[PDB]
Amino acid sequence: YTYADDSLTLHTDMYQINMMQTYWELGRADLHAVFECYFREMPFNHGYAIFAGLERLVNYLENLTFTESDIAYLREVEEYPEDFLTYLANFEFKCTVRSALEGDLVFNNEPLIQIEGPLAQCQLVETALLNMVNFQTLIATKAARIKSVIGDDPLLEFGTRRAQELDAAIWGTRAAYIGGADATSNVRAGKIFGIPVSGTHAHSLVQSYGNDYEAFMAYAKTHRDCVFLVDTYDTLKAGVPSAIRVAREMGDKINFLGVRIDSGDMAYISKRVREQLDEAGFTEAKIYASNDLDENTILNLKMQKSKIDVWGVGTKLITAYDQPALGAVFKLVSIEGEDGQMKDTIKLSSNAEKVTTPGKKQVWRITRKSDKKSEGDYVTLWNEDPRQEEEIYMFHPVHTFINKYVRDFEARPVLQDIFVEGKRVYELPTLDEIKQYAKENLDSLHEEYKRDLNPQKYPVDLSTDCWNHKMNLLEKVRKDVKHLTE
Amino acid sequence: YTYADDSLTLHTDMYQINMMQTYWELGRADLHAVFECYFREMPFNHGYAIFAGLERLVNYLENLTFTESDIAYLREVEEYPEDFLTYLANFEFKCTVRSALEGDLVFNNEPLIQIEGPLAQCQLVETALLNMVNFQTLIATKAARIKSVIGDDPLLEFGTRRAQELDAAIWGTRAAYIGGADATSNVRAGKIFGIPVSGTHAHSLVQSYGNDYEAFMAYAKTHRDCVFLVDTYDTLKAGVPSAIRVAREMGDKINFLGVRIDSGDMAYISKRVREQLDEAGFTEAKIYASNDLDENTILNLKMQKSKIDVWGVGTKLITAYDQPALGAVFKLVSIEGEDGQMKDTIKLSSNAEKVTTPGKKQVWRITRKSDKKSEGDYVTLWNEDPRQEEEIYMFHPVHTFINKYVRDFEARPVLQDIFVEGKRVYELPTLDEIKQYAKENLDSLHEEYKRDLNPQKYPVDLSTDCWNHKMNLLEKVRKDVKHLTE
Ligand SMILES: [Cl-]
Ligand SMILES: [Cl-]
Ligand SMILES: [Cl-]
Ligand SMILES: [Cl-]
Ligand SMILES: [Cl-]
Ligand SMILES: [Cl-]
Ligand SMILES: [Cl-]
Ligand SMILES: [Cl-]
Repeated sequence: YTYADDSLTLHTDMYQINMMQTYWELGRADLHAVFECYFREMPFNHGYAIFAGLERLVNYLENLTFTESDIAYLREVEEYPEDFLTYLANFEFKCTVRSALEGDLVFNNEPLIQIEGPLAQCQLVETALLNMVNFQTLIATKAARIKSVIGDDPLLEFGTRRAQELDAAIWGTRAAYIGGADATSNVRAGKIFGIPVSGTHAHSLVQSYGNDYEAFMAYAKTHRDCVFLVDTYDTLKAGVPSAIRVAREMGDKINFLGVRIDSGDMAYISKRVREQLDEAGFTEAKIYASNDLDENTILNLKMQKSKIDVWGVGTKLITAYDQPALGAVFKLVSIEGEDGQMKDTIKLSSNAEKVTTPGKKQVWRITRKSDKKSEGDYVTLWNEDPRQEEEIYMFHPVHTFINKYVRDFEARPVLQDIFVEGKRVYELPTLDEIKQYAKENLDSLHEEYKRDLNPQKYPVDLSTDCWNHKMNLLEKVRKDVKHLTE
Repeated sequence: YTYADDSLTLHTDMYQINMMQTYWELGRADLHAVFECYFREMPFNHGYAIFAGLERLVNYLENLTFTESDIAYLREVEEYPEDFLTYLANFEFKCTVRSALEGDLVFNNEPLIQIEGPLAQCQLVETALLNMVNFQTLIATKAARIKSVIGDDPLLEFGTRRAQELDAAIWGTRAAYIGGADATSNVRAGKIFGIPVSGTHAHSLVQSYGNDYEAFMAYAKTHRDCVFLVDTYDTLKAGVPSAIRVAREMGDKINFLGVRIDSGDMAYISKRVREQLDEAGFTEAKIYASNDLDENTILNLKMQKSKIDVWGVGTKLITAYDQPALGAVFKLVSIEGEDGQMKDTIKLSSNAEKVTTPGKKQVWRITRKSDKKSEGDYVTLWNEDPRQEEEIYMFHPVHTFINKYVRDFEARPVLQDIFVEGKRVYELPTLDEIKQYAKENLDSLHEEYKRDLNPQKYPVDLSTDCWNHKMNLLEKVRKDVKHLTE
């Protein structure tokens, strides 16, 4: 009944494999197709998102082969025909893949990943790519949003124990680091990704002794960097005075980094703890806070003048608790016709704004040459290049009466070649290079788009040709449905 | 900087390893300890939860060794001392593990997993166990909640593309099957767990032809079991009439299972589609619905008399969207003292109901002998056995004036031995045996606890001894904090 978990290649919806069989049997498996990945709404109503997922998807695509167990399952249980199974057994990835790079700013209603190649191959990878990219982009963006209210204070990601299974913890904490976290608690993530790892002790150490002083002394005898968790019994009356006593007794034999509070009304507690430390002469000791924190509670605490220096965030960051899915989709936007020419494809819905934008596209980030001012993104059909134009017309695709002519601009294409016909041409950067790239992209975005409260809407505009092309196909399908009925 | 991902053993918080070092260096690593896992609030305000995670945690514990890369990272990057590293290098799991079984009903404020053994070893496994069990139990419970409003209609889990990374998709869909899903879309989950797999085609097949009739015929030529997705262009005007045409032309050469609708106002659309099918003579063809469904929208659709037969649920099930974390914790409840006897441990907080219940405990499910009526769970210290008692006193631990004397009962211990001193004594059941066990446990629960709307609160009561013991330790700690201040 069950087979070895030795492969990601069947980490896919059954729809995909059934469609692949249909194409293969009818000799259409090698029709040239273009698919694009995008999301429709800004996550958390944030002003921007931070792209993550590329390293993951690169590893997946470079190892995309059907194993013996994969094929045996499809044969023995699902009863797929032998002939199709030999096609799968000889499968090797031959699609072109273009993508935003990790740490790039991305927005809704623009392509983030584009896959072009044989129809059957494009179909196979959709599910896995969405599974990876949806989550990783969501968490990087949540981390940016939290780091934005914190400013230069450290943000520590401590949510492994509450994450949605193992991959979510390790890849989520990596995304958080890209987004704006400064360290993780997760040692494996440190090992395999090179993220800085932090954390001293938990309540169990203190309970193992039955008192704060002896546990803190035990920790201080065996470690140089000391942060004491003070709320096992009583923060103000037991924990903090015990911490102070240990720090005085040990002197320069430890680094007394500070104390951690993990409960209570943090604004009032942090103020009194700050006073106890300062009165004892420990004016450089820091206060670390954890416990159900997110951007909302952190902003409030800081606006209440809490005396918190370091923020540990777990559950609400690692699960993106208030919106735990980004909603990215993959759609067919162009397909080879019987005449061997590309035909742009559309899918309708009740919503006339939720209709797919057809055609193979590029996304151009427009910046003013003078002062690098963010002008927005400009989405074109593949054949247009705004670098070759003196002037472009940017209009809101719904509210078309909102518009500007833009001159003296630079235009950067966001989708970059990663694989050309299955062959990798992009060298993977180090995680620190990704984090720096995110920082530089954010530093370059105008403040109005970057704030957590009521950010302005970053323009994502379709070119006149792309927009007219969309409306023309929409009208043609509408007319065809009419002819069919009557 | 970075090492091979060959091990789960460092999938842990750094706190754990730092505490382990402290214990080891001070010769307390082998102190006998007891930890218990529990959650504090019912997920989704549901009447019960369904336990999942045991197979996963068993696999993890049976392979818990420090690899060469694990140790090299701890040495070269974190700079742990060689002596401690040799302890880790020779580590083998020697803890006793007791647990609810997968498919067991579980509730808040009772131990679900108990680990007993050397203090340092218990500390290592906490983080990973919570990461696995939190998620898996949450999704099984969400699936039960959704299946409860569906009744005998099939529930199909289709959320892989929106899940929080890969493990979440495969282990989440397994949990959903245990909970109440009837099939998955995820082929790998089918391969490695034996879950039934389902799904026909997506919009891309239809767009590849540019019309419904030709795509449906293509699918019908190459497959026997046909469900046609009808909403690419126009459900009522194009899709459904095309489906009907294909079904008439193919006759008994296919199984026309029905049509899928993935958009629009499903209540009105399903009624008209039902009429079109029936008027054409296809009174047995089913209507499949997908698109942002959960228990709330499904109950509403069914109460509006929607003509939907099969339900596909993705995002909201696989991510537990309205509450994406269960909130399970691990706490030290007893520790060996200097005299070699066990000392029960407590941790306080601002909340006097959020104080940990000390001691090694068992959970007894109480049922009336006559009619199997659910009387609740009865949590005792380890030394009590209600099977040996004619009468037990069950009282609400806060509202103590709510109480009953229970006689003529059966009492079943929920925590079962899985590992004895690191050695497995529990044979793992098949997934179908787990699903059946959940079904039988649910069939045995009284309807008042099982309904989705305002379920009654299932009693979880502490025995008189366990409750008095808790209050006595609380008072002692309170008195000790007083003596310390003044
Ligand atoms: Cl640290
Ligand atoms: Cl810490
Ligand atoms: Cl005070
Ligand atoms: Cl999609
Ligand atoms: Cl099916
Ligand atoms: Cl289907
Ligand atoms: Cl009609
Ligand atoms: Cl915990």
